[PDB]
This record gives sequence, C-alpha cells and structure tokens, in this order.
Amino acid sequence: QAFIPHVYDEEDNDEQEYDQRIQYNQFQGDHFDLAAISYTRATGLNGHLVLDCPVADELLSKFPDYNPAEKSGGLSREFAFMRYTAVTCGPSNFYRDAYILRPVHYPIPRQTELMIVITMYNEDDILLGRTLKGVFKNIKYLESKARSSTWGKDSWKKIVVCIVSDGRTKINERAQALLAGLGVYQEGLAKSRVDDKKVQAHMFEYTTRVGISKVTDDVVKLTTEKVVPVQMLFCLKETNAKKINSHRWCFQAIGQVLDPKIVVLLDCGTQPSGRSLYELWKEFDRDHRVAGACGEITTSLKKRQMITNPLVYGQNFEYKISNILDKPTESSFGFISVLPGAFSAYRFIALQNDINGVGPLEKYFKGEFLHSSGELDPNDDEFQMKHLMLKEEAGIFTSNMYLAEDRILCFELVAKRGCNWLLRYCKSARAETDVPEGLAEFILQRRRWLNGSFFAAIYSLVHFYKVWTSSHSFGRKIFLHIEFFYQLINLIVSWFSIGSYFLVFRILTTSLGDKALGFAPGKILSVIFLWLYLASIVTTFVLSFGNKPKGTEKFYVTIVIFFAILMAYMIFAAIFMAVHSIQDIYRSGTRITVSLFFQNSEFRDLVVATSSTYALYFLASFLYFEPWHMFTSFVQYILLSPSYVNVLNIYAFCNIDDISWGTKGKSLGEAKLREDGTFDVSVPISKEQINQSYLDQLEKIRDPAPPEEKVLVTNTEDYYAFIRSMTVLVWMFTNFVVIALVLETGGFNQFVEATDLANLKSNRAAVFLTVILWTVAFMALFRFIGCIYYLITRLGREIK
Amino acid sequence: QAFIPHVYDEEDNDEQEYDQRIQYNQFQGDHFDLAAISYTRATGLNGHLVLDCPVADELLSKFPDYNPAEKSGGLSREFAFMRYTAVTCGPSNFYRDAYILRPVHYPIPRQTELMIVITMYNEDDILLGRTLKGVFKNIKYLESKARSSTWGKDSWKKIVVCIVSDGRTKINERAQALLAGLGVYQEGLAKSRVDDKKVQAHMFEYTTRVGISKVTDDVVKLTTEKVVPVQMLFCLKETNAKKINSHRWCFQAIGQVLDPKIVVLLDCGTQPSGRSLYELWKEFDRDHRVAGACGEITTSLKKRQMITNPLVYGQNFEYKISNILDKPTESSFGFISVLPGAFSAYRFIALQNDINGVGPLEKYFKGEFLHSSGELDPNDDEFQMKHLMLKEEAGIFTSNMYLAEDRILCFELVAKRGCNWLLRYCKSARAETDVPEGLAEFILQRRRWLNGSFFAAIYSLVHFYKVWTSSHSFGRKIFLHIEFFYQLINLIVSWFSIGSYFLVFRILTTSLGDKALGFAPGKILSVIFLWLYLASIVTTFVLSFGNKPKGTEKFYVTIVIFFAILMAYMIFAAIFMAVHSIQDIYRSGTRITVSLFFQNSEFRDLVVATSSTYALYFLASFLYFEPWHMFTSFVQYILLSPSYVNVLNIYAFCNIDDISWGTKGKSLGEAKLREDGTFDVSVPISKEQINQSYLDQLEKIRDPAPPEEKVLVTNTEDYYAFIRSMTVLVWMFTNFVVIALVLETGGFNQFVEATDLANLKSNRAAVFLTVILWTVAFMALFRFIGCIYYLITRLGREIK
Repeated sequence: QAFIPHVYDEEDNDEQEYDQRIQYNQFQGDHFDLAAISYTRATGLNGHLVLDCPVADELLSKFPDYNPAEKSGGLSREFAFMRYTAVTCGPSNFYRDAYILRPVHYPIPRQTELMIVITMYNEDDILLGRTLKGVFKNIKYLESKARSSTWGKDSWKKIVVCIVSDGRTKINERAQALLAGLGVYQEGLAKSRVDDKKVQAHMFEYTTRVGISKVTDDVVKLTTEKVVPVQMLFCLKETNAKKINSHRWCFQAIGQVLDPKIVVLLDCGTQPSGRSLYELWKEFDRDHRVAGACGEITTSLKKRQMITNPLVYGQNFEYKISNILDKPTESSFGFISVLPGAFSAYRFIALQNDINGVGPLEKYFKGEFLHSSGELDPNDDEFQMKHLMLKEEAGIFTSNMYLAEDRILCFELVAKRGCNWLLRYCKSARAETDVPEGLAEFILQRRRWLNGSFFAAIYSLVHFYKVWTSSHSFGRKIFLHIEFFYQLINLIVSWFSIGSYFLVFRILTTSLGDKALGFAPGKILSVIFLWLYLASIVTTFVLSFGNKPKGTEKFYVTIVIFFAILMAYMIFAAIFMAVHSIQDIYRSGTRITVSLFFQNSEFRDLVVATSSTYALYFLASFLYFEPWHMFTSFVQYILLSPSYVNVLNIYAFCNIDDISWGTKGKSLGEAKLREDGTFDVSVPISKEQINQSYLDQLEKIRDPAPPEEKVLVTNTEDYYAFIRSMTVLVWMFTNFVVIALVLETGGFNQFVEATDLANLKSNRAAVFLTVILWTVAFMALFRFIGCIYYLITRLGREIK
Repeated sequence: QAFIPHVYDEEDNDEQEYDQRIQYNQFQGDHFDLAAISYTRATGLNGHLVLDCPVADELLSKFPDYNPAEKSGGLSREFAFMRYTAVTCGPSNFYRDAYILRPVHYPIPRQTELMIVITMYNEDDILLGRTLKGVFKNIKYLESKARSSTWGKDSWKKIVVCIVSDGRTKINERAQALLAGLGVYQEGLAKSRVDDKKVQAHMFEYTTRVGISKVTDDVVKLTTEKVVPVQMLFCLKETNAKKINSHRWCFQAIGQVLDPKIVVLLDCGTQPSGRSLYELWKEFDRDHRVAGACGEITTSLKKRQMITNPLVYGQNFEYKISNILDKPTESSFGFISVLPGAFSAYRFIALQNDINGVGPLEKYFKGEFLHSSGELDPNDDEFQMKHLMLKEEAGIFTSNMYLAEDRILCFELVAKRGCNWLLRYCKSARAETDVPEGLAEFILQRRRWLNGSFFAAIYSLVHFYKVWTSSHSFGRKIFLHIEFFYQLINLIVSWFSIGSYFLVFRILTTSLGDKALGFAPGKILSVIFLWLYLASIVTTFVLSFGNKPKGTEKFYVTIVIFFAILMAYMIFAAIFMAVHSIQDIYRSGTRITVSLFFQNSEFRDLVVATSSTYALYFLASFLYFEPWHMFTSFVQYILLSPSYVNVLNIYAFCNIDDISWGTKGKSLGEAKLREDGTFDVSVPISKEQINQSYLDQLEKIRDPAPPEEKVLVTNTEDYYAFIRSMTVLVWMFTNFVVIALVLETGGFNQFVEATDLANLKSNRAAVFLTVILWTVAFMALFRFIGCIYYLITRLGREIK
C-alpha cells in the first residue's frame, strides 16, 4: 500500500494549522504549449530533444481535480504532462544555447523567488524522502502565510526544487523509484545520444501534487491528500564529476535561465524544520547587505543510546558548541569562515562575476578544472574553455583552491572590490542530519573538513589586505581586522595541536614520577604510556600513508580507545597534582589567603583555567536554552578530544592530495578459416615489396639516435603528491622544534649539566603549561563575549 | 652502409683463431617440407596459423652460397624461408596442442644441447646487438673446437637462441629493425586474431647467417663475412605480463617441445665472453650433480671517470667483492642463495616437477598467478588453471612467493625430496653488463633485489628441515646446516642495519663531546649532525611512501651526499679517538707491552677489527689476481656505505607491495534527426505500459531493504598493502627497541639517576661497539676461509 490516508504525528500539530489557512480547492495550473508527438516523430523546441509525455493515469486519478469522464481528467497542462529534455552542451553553454525551462516558457513569465537545490549521490530513498518531506512542509507553510506581501496564495509558483543527481549509473534505484512515484521521472524517455552528440544531462520537469505523508525507518509512504503542488526539476547527470560540477550545473546553467533569488543549498539526509526556509528568506529580506546565511544544524539521536554510541554524542556536543559559540561570534563580526554545505543559502546577485571575468564563482569553479587529470577530450564542446584555463599561469593558491571548496566563496563575498556584503547566521532556522556512526566514515568525512579549514584560513590570512578596497565602513574594517587577528591566533594554536598535546601529556605523566608526591606506580606507568603513545603515532602515520580507513578500522578503534584511556589518566594526574599543591599550601602554614591560591602556579594553571573554560561553556549553553548537551554528551567529547587532534589531523595531512583519477588512460590482421583447411591470409608476396621493406628496416636501424628532449609537462598527480609531502614534512619539523625547545628532547641536553637540566626542564614545562592553558581560556572568553553580543543584538532586532 | 667488411679489433685476436679451424665452405642446411602458400590461402600445419615466407632477396644475395642463376640462389630450405607461427593457447597448453617448432620438424629429429634464452623489454638496439655478438662469438668458438666429443663440426645445430620479447607494442623499434635485418622478423606476417581467437604470441623462426661485426656506441654494423649459421626463435608476446610470464614461455612451453639441456638465461645488455658458455657447459658436464651455475659478472668502465661517476665505481667494488668472497664460499658449501638472472644456467631435468605436481617450477610460477588482480577473463583458455590456483588455500609464504623470484628455485633444487643436486659457481665464465648511472634507476633496481634477498633468506631459514629428507651425504647435510646458521647470522645482522648505523654514529659523535679530549666544536657538530640525520631519515620515509624516485631525485641526491659527509666525519672521529687512546697509553707510563694494546677497548675495537677486515678483503682480492678494485673504487664504496643501508633499505621496505594493476577495471537509446525538424524517438505511448511501469516503480519502492551481507573476497591489493605496513611497523619497533636498550633513549633514563646514567650509557655503548665490530670481522674471516677453500678445490679439480 504505497498510498495511505494522511496521518498527522504528535509533532505534526503545527502542520494541521497550515492546512486550515490553505483553501486546497483552487490549484489550477497555467496553460502552456506542448510539443507535438506523433503516435515516432517529435518537434523538439529550438532543435533540442524535448518530449512532453503523459503521466501514468493512476497518478492523475489520485489528484483531486481528476474527473473520470475527461480524457485527461480535466487537469491543467502542467499537471497532466511531464517534460523531458536532453542537454548535450554542459553547464558553460547551457544559457548560450536555446535551452528553455518550463517555468520561463509560460505565456506569462514566472519569476523565481526561492530555488531549493538538493544534492544527491547514491543516497537511500529514506534520506531523499526526509529531505523532500521537510521541503514540502516548508512550502506548505509559505503558502499558508496570509499577511505577507510576497508569500501566500499561489506562492508555490515562485519556488522550484532542483535535484541534481551525480552519475546516471550511480544513483540508487530506490530513490529513483521514489522520484518516479512522484511523477518526475520515467524510464523510457532517457536517450544516450542525440545527433551524434553525447547527452551530458537529462532534465525531468513536473509539477507534482504527491506529498510524502511519513518516512518510517524502512519504508516511505506518499499520499495525495492535502498536498500543495511543487515544481520539481530533476537533473540526472550522465557521468559523475563530484560536487563542484553539480554546483556548476546549479549556478552557472540553471540559475542563469531561472534568474532566482536566495538559492538554498541542501543535502540528502538533511531535514529542515517546518518554518526554517521562511526564517532564512526573512534574514535575507530584512537586511539587503546580507549575501549568505546558515542555520543551526542538529544531530538526530532517535534510536541511539548514550553509552552504545559515544562517537555520535561526541559529535552532538561538537555541533552544539559550534552553533552556540563559533557561529554567533563570526556572524557578529560579519564574516563567517564556513557556511555549511548541508544547509545554507546565498544571494544570487552577490555571486555574479565582474565584467572582467573575476568573481567568487570563477574562483570556486577553477578548482574543478585545475584539480583533475590533464586529459581533455577534443570532442567536448567545453574543450576551448578548459584548454584556456589550463594554459593560464596558476600559482600555489590557484592550483590548490580545491581544498577550500565552498569556504572560498565566503571570503570572496566579504572582501569584494567595491561591494558591501555580509554573512549572517540565524538560530531560528534548524535542520537535522545523521552523523556517521562508523569510525572509518567519520575519518573520511573529517579529512576534507580539516583540509578545507586549514587552506581557507591560510588563504584568508595571506590576502587580508583585499578588504581595504571594499566599500565598508571604517569601523567595520577595523573589526574585520580584529577578527582576522583572532583567526590567525586560532590557526597558530591549531597548527601546533599535536605537539602541544604530547608536551602536556609528557609533563603531567612525568610530574607523577617525582618522589615528593606519594604515587608508586607513576614512573612505570609514564614509561609504558610513552611507549604506547609513540607506537600509536607511528602506526597512525604508516596506515594513513599505506592503507584505507575502511580496511584497517580495528587499528584506529584500538588507537582511539588507548587515547581515551590516556586522557582519563592525564585528568587524574592533573587533579592529583592540584590536590597535592593545595595540601602543601596548608602544610606550609602561616595562614592562607586568596593571594597565595592565585600565586601557586600548579593550582592556578591546572585548576583555575580549566574551570573557567568549563564555566564559560556552561553559561553559554544555558543562555541559549540548550543545556542538555553539557551533561549527556560532554564526557564523550572530552574523552575523544585527543583522537580529534591526533588521528583525524594525521589522516587529513597525509591525504591532502585527492588523486581520484587513475594512471594514463590498430589490429594487425584477421585470419578466418574458410570451408577448406586453408587459412585466408594477407601477407606480402611480390619480391619488390619485400626488398623495399628490408631496405626500409636497414635505413631505420642505420641512423644515429637523436636526443629525446621531451620536456613534457607531465601529470599533475605528481605535483599534488609533492605538495602534500612538503606540507607534512614542514608540519613535523615545526612540531618537533617546539617539542625539543620545551622538554630539551634533542641534542639541547648536551649544552647543560647533570643537575641543571632537571630544573631548567621543569621551569620550561611550567611556562609552557601556563601559556597553553591561558591561551585556551582567553579564546573561550573571546567567543563567549561574541555570543553574548550576538544574543543581545538579535533580541534588539526582533524587538524592532 | 649497414653491411661493411669484417674488421677484427685489438681484443678480437682470439676470434681470428676460431676462423682458422672452421672450414666455412660447407654450411648446407637440412631439407624440410614447407607449407603451401597459394599466390591468399595457406595450409597451416595441424590447423595452426603457420607461414613459410621467403626472405628478402638482398639478404639471400649476401649469403655466400647464393648463385644468381638459381631462383632462390641454391640455398637450403631453412636458409631460404623464414617461418611464422601464431600461438593462441599460451604457455600452459602449448605442448598439449599440436604446435611444432622447426628444429623438431625435420625428417631427422634434432636434439638440442644448449638453449640460449635472452630476455628483452624495450631495450635499445645497442644492448641487443652486444648480447647477440657475444652469443655468436661463443657459438663460433664452440664450432671451432676440434678435439671435443660433443662439440665441433655441425655444432650450431645443437644450439637454439630464443629471444622472448615482452609486449608487442612495448618493443623498441630499433631492436625490431635489427631483428628484421638479421632476417628473423617481417612486419606483414603478424596477425592479431585467428579463428576468432586472440593470438597470445607470434613466433618467428629462422637460421640466420648474418653476424654483428661490431657494436659502436651509436650504431650497429652487421655483415655476412665469416658468420656461422645460428638458429633464432623470436617469440614476441602480444601483451606484457612481466618477466615471470616470459620465463613460463621459455620453460613450460618451448622447453618441453625442444627438451634441451642446460638452459642458459641471459639479459639484454649482458655481453658474455668468447668462451664463457663453453665454461658453463663444461661445469655442468664434469659433475652430474650440478643443477645450476652462475658466472662472474663485471661492470663496464669504458667511458666513465673515477671522480665523475662515484656510483658506478661503488657498484663495481660491490660486484667484485661479491664475486670474490660470497659466491665462492656459497659454491663451496654447495648452496648459492641467488643465481644472477642476468647471466646463469640451469639443468632442465632438475627443474621438472614431480608426478604429484609439486616442484621448483610450480613454486616459481605460482607467484605470477597469486600476485595479480583477481579479474580472470572467462574467454582465456587458461581460465581453468588460474581459477583452480586461486581457489587453493594459500598461506603467507605461498601468497608472497613473488618477492623471492628466481631465488626460490635455488633452494628448491638443493632441498629436494629424494634428489641430490648442487649449485656451483665458476669464475672462468665472465659477462659484462652496464650498471645504472642514475640514482633513481639504481634505487628502483635495488628495491626488488633487497626484497627478494630478505624473503628468500626468511623462507629458507624457516623451512631448513626440508633438507633432512634429501638424498645427500650426512657430512653434506652437516655443512649445509653450518651454512644455514651463517645465513641466519647474516639475516640478523642485516635486519638491524639501520639501528646499528645510528647507534655507531651517535656513540662516535658524542665521544668527541667529552672534555677529556681537546676538540672544541665536537658538541655543536654532534647536535647538528643528529638533527640532520633525523630529518634525512624522516624525509626518506615520507618520500618512499608518497612520491616516485624519478620525480624527487634531488632530495635523494642531497641525502646521499649528506650521508657521505657524515661517514667521513665518523671515520675522522674514530681515528681521533684511537690516537687519543694511544697517547693516553703512553702518558700513563710504566712502559708499554702488546698486552696493553690488546687490552685497550677503544684502540682494539676501533682500529684492530677494521684493519683486520680490510686486510682480509685485500688478501682475498690479491689471491684472485683482481687487485685494482681495492684502489680505484674502494673509497666510493666506503663513502656510499651508509646510503645503501638507509635509503635503499627504507625504499625497499616501504614498497614491498608492487601494485602494478589499477583499480577495478547498455546505451539507453539513439535519437537521429531526420530530414524534417522532427526527431526520431522511441518512447512509451500506450496507456497500459505506462501504468504497468508506474506500478512496477511503486512495488520497487514499497518493499523493505534487505541486508547486504556481501561477504565479498575483495581485492588483493589491500592484502599486500597490509602485509607491507605490518612488515615496516615490526622493523621500526625492533630497531627502536634495540636503540633504546643501548643509548637509554626512551623512558629507561627515568630508572637511573643524574650521575649513574652517564657511566651506564658509556658502558653499554662500548659493549655494543665491540660486539658489532667483531661480528663484522668474524663474518669477513668466515668468507675469506670459504674463498680460499674454493680456490684450492678448483685448482685441484683443474689438475685432475
């Protein structure tokens, strides 16, 4: 039973409200001209392959307007026929060619207000169903809105949902069946070639009146009761070219024809709220300077336990802390380092390139062409563009843009030549996504996140001067420079994370070895932990270079467990040391004052700084009315903290290069046995040709060998591997220099004596500990002030 | 002028002697039946594609027997026509099918006495010309021999030269032109397919009377004056399958049909001497127990300077020392670890497998099938064999046999179940080869040599008991066990090479830091050298995992130069320390005696052991009448010694897996524009089929998702990568454990005090130094005694 009566769940009460405002009786579509299809010969529009096929009669019968007597049920032309187009040119020339989309082909042109892009890659039908249910609920809410100048009756005409599937043979069959059930897709229409030209994309356009009632764990139920029509454009790509090509299809080609505003980017498995898209649109509408927006992203914890899934809860804590501290501060400063690709929105006009041809979209798209094998097919119609781009002189940043990905766009929007644009974060918009439960999938996901964050930070910091020419207020530029300084400090802290972790661990473990405090096993435990730590780091490097995470997952699991145990031991050691210092304070006598407590380096550094950081996090969580994550998921995040720095960072740096492409890329004759035993062959017979061939061979071998002097450009995979190797080597060198300076680990110990080394090492260790702990505490305080300011300003805006 | 009058060079005087014994007037070939070729239809023998084509008339005219009046010049059938055969089955079924080679097809069968196999892969015509000139000179010497029971008149009928070219499209064009000039190859004959069956190999058979007069640096000159006929079989493979497949063609297929004795293995670029092959044959003939033989291999130094090419001279020294010490001792014991593939010989009957199907050849060939992608084409006629082999349960050794390569054969010959076989080395046979001048090529060559040596040693040591069942004398088994013990010691020494090198360097450099001796910069230099050493090792590992040697060659060059400088500094430090110890001996007073000199640990260990090793090498070189290498090339080898251990070993272990194979491995429709604007398309029209398709989609999406439970075998590349990673990790762990034990580098220093650590570390360092130096000295003495015994026994045999 695919179709079932509409049922409202406990959390769906709000949905019912929307239904009361919507009439649901008047949903007649506009009339448009079809393409003649004899019986077959079809009159493709503008010389392109276009077919207006009829949808299955059962789907029409489901629709309320259907009448049995009528041949098509009396439905409008758009609701009756689904359109199929074959696109051969590709993103670059889609607008240049006479490719017309149905929304703009009506006798009365339709202007798009919100293009809801959805990206898909072999995703299960469950994720797509959840995403479509969220989008449909948002569209229904927008339609129900009454006292709105832009939204209300016939609002669905201003919204188009674009689903860009990457790879014709990689799409999941169940999601394809879902789309067919909605009526968008039909199997027979698709054609491989047209006029001896490869079809790059297949576009299916339909105004569907089928709504997903509910999405259980295993099945998806769709019904036609109380469903608002939705315009669906499903672009199935012939071959997979990653996500940058999909975004090129979305912006460079479809966007130009539709010319929409506030393009929304979503990902399969991301379920927006009931009013989230309205919140994003209102954020864009209130302030005209805003060019990009992001919303709060949450992790589903439906059928996942606290203890059975430590990783899920750790990720939940990370997401909550990010949304509570990082996003609000960056929004307050007006520059957000990253806008999540799973759920975000951009103003279309802001992304347009300049007349000279340089702009955010050009920077974003250059990465795809540069980061690929230099093997261009001469038959491609985009051959000229790609060849010209490759012929251009590319620097380090231009040739490594692929790491930043969407992140790059953000910077280019704020630091435009003469434009005034800002990036804003809204907490009213919420979207729920499923996090990777497995360790291998989590590592693979974090690889590109870490690489992009690092590269984007470096690129923004190097080119910080570009904001000088931007048309911003002087105070705005001053505060942007303050933010840049903070980001520089954050990058410096993050670059030395592994070395700092090792130094803190070594100092804390060795301090327990001191005979002053009464801990017997301390020395042996410290030695054992040192050996295990070194072994884990070395094995992590070897696996990151050699094997794939999916294969050797147990090694990573064991390493993570060991690091968690080590973190627990470090916490115990720090607490023991602080308690011993306090007891020594009391033992000294002469009374006690707050001054002595704040003067004791051990107690101060170890206890006060960490407690202050925790208190700041706690207060920030409370003020946002989201306090649960501080209890349920805090411990998991704390115990997984060292793993983030060690395993994920090592894997990310070892695999900076993403070499997806492989390596590189006339029959003499055919003898066929005849009826008789003789074989039909064609071999030289005449004496003349045999002699000529022999003379040719003699001449071929007589001549001397000329120098090769190839001077070939060679392949880019070597270049990217070299870049990655240099990066990892520099990282190792800097970290080891810092470690040697702090613990006198290398040959430095030779420049001191038997007794001086101990005291000097202790002093340096204490200085390093206080420096690092107070750096962390001050960064936390900075983010806390930022989020408080965000709350105050948002409340003031809401009052206004 | 391809053909020039025969000219004898200064070193060619011996050649003239041969010509005097050979009549050169009577070289009529035996008559054999040809295959009818109408005009074309050809009567292939036994249903196979065989063609007897005529050779170019000019080549016939060159031959002395040619007469202008005669239509073919009066030449014999073999000298007049060249034979071409297309082989579709492959090595396994070559004998089973009715594939007949010309030598065995004569009315009077010809029995082969010496099959001279030559292996080729995109080699320049110069190397092939040198090899063929050497082979032709050897055949001429064998023909000239008068007082020989087996050799003499008509000896060329017992010798067949087989050239197995790997890859039809990879063969160099100049070498192909050389072969065509010799008359073996013609371009038109080759056919891609026969009877809808792929042609695996193309075999060209001809009795050539063309001899290479001289091989200059740039050109090759061939003439017909004073040339003995030579039977040539040129097997050009359709696709490249590495060298194991070529050896399978040589042994499994061609050898069975020819059934020869004493198969000789040569490589392009290897030029044997004028009587070398006779020496190998006589070695096989004298003693019937001998199953394999190898000859002295030398490095050409024609146009290479002492100072301009340090690497070439270092390799020369290595080769000379090997041939003077290692080969003679192993021959004396009767078991040679490796028989060089560039120049060697095997007894054919000894290699044959047992009735049960287990034998040396089976072990050798299993590696090719196991070490490859598990993607078998069902159309291959060897599909059953490969599928059965893959279905068999393979252990670690069986699945990693590919590392040993030819080495494995050697062991299997000595430790046979009930056979008495021995491996012997003869210094009378000599062959000259060109060593790789470039560093990248040298590293690539040494990779597989080191991997094979390690794996073969491990395999032989683990399975040492297999020699118990062999039918050898009891004393022979005792001495074989002594040799196995020596090889175990050598393997243990070689496994800890990098750690031992680091320990010796650290000890020697730190000893100069002591204030007792008057060397000021010592401390700073030691610190700097430590940092540089660590950086070099880390970068070597990173490059070995990440990049290719050809790309980043400058890094390796810099590392090698630094290691050479460091070795020079270490030698200086050792000399300084020894001189200081002697001066302290004199300073102490109370006279001096030899006892004190032999009691001083510093002087003894540092000076006496190294001097003894050098003296043993010097004496061994002198006794073999090859003393020059001890002067010209000694210094280069000494300065390159650390590089061999560090760079080559690291690269070899990081690249144990040789993943040559890549990753992994119905058009919807075609719309063609007609004369009118309409497009011809085939899309569903009837309501019934549309409704049926919609219902099918509904049913497809309605059902629940079944568990995958693939449980696939997966690909072997992951397995090999895992093996390599485990190997490198174990290597690192063991070396670091040894280093930590010796220098108290890890946490061990915590278990000692401020003052005790220095003395304990000094004592441990002294013990380690004496142990390692005397181990090296005793190994040198063992090899010296072995080579002296070899000389004495060979002289006694010669007298007999």
